[PDB]
Amino acid sequence: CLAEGTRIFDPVTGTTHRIEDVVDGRKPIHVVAAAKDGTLHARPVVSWFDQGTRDVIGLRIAGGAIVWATPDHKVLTEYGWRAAGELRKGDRVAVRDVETGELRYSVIREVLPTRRARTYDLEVEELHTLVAEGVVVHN
Ligand SMILES: [Zn+2]
Repeated sequence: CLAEGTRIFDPVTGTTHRIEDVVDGRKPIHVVAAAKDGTLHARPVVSWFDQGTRDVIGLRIAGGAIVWATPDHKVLTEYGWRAAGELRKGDRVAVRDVETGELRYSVIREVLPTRRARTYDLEVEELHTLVAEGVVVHN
């Protein structure tokens, strides 16, 4: 699950949303989703989940973005899917280049300590993946 404050970019409108607002309003936005071959596509959100308060850890990515997610949340890495809690400084996660919109890899600059936080989940049509804080994560 992703924490309150997580930014979700809609590739159709160009608007960046905070996940808690997408869930609370059940907003029918589109997000960027990664397909099997690693290409990125625009897909609509089809389910919204308010997962309550849970433990979340943080991953600071090259570029400044910090994604907070439960340690079990799966992240797409150079080595495939891996739980966020297993990642360490130096590991590379798949990301969406903000300028080109293409898939690339970014180094995790830092792992932040666990804390309690409101968490959410979004279901993305067909691809079951989504870009959050620029990082390709599991949906
Ligand atoms: Zn799914």
